[PDB]
Amino acid sequence: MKKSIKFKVKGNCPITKDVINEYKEYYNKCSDWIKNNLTSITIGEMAKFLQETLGKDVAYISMGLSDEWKDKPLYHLFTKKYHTNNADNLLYYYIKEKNLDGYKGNTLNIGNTFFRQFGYFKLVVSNYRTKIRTLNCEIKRKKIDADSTSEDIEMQTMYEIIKHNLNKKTDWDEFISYIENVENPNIDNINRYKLLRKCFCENENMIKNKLELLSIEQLKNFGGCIMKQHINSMTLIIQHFKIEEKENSLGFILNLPLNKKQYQIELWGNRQVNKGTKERDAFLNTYGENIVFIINNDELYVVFSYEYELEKEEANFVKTVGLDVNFKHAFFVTSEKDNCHLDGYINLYKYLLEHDEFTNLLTNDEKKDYEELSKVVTFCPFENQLLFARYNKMSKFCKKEQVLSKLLYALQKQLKDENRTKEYIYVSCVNKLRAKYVSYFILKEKYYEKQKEYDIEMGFVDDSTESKESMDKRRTEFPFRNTPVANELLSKLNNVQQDINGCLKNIINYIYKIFEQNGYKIVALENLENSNFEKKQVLPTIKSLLKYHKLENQNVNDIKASDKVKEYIENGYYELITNENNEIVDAKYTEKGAMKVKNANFFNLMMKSLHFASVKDEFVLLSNNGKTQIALVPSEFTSQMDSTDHCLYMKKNDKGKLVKADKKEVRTKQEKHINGLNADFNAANNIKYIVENEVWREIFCTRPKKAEYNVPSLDTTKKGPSAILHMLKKIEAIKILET
RNA sequence: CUUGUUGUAUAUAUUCUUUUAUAGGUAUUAAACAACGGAGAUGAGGUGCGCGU
DNA sequence: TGTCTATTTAGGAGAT
DNA sequence: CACGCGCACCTCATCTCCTAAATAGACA
Ligand SMILES: [Mg+2]
Ligand SMILES: [Mg+2]
Repeated sequence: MKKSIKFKVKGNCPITKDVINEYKEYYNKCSDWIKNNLTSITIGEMAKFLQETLGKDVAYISMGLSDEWKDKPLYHLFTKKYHTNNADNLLYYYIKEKNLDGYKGNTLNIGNTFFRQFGYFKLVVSNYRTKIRTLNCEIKRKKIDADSTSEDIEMQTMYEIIKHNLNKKTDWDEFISYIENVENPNIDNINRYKLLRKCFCENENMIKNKLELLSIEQLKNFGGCIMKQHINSMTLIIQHFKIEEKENSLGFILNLPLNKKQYQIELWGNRQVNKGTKERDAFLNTYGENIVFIINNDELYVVFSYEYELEKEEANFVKTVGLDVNFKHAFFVTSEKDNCHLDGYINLYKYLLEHDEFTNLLTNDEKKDYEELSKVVTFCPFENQLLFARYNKMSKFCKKEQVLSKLLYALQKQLKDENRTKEYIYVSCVNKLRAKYVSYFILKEKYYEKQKEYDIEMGFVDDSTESKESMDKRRTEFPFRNTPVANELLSKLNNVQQDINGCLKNIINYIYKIFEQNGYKIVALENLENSNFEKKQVLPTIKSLLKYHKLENQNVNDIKASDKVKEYIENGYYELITNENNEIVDAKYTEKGAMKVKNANFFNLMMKSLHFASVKDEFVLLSNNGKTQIALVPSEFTSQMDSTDHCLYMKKNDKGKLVKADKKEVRTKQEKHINGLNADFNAANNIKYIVENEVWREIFCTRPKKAEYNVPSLDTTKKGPSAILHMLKKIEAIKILET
């Protein structure tokens, strides 16, 4: 495993934005040449031209004249079946002798080998590899249906070849024992694979021809790889350069050779590589060859690489804790009843209910659902409904929000004056996360409004919707992005999100070390993605309230009998400009409707703002150097399932086939689970059982493999959700919801 | 070189910002806890805005 | 006439 | 379900790459 360390240069360095810019321009010229000649030239022409121009017996010319590559397009040099260095050398020398990139030197007279050959050309080739190695016709990895449509069979044969990187029948023979010597082989699938082999034998040449045609037709007009105009980074791979420590200092020195002589760049020190540690030696002994020069905030940074010894522990399963992430009442609800035993732990829902100011404002049924959380180990009391009372002045939670904030900010000073640093940081970041999300909402809504205003004022007039050039030219020439107004908002938003990310990382570090210090050897999360987040419904927009919905200039007494629009007219969300006699003209958002839309956007924006899906990544990153490891479980299963009987609720479909139900149906009103427990406490106790029970563990997760970097100890299985269901019925852990 | 990046001060001043207002900008003051594999490219998705349907 | 720096070339992926 | 064409923003996924020896050229 290789890690990177970034240093900051001290003083003046010859590397500036001019050198980086010419590096980027060279990259773009070489990439343009490759893009133009990607499907036009043969490797044979290149190899022959170098053979007849220079004259040598090297291997990178022989490999281009070997009847395996002569009558092949240049894009085959970027595949994985071609030697990764012969292709580099052949392409480099064909480009160099013809001087196609337009190389005229570089500003600092950096060695051409370190700047052109293993500089921008190496990046060009590496980038074109990823494109062409990931260039394939996306076909479903499904069952071939045995003797299905001949078109289906032929596509199945060809796709599975590149799916498993096959070449010929020699690849099929290794596949035979692969499914014959496996537990529970799918005999029906094995017959399909037998048919796949049978049809492969007769029409193998047809497969090659179709594969060759499709790949070229997928690069008919690619446009090439382009280095963006904001990159501000150059990469040089130098074999012989020296990094030394500064004398009686914590800094370093980088003696790279500029213009046939060795320069000296002085670097600041890193606590990451602090003196006398076991990682400063790992750095100074095993550092790599690539040097990255990057400019961030008009300051130059140098990035190195070194070999690191991974030491991630193995799973233990002696102690386990679940953890559900749901952006409803508390962010992190875990699966341990709070009994005042976790050392260093602070419970904020127990703290808040001990003060009469907060409890008095709560109704009878709110105290009953706050006491539920005050007994469960929970983190980050992010109250979305209370938080929106900072943006909405005429709200009903405006008084609860102030008391909640006052108590939390008082705890923040109490913890600081008692010198409890970890808890103080946790609470301080909780407060700041709550404060920063409203700022992000404010700025994003202002960006939306200032885009609307700009586009209404400009009044871009374009023809019928057919194409890009067919549309107005002013759009590309004067886009909202390049307007100075929007350019500043996008920096304000970047800074706000930058604070949000750090506060979230601090909270997650608090949780991880809390569970590590006490003795827990696994933290179980679920593989959450953006689909789980239940978006609130935004009111239909005015521009499409009457145009799409066919309610444009329609009778006031009866516009239509659509029930949803009926509901929206029941309240005063919408205003309608009536005509002379019972029609519509225009609609304007009323105050209640506008604030309802804002409330719908405020809850929705936090799926992307607060990294709902990527919370698991922080725990996985912390697990690399920590004692406690992390297990991931399949999503869309734990929340609904009952943690008392350990079974899945389901509803009988019209056909009578059992259908797994949805979270909303298995949840009572008041957002409580029909089991009687909290909705998040229930899911946490489910995530735990899928890791505590050996029988369940093999169903949902994947087998323990050797430790890696940023890889969970237990990962979600690749088996399909339906396949999970059938195993979940083998163990009979299944129930019928209401029949 | 009591050293890099980010986070953590409801800290002191403000003729500042409603386009960060329990926060930030501009200058001072306090340290101590944490985490830290980077660069580039390609692709997918969501969201906003205009034009029309 | 050593001595440092820059250039050329590396062949033919397999087991999992 | 909004639909299509563009101007953008962000978040997320996946891939390449992080070498080493021999040799020629540039110096005093
Ligand atoms: Mg900040
Ligand atoms: Mg700092």
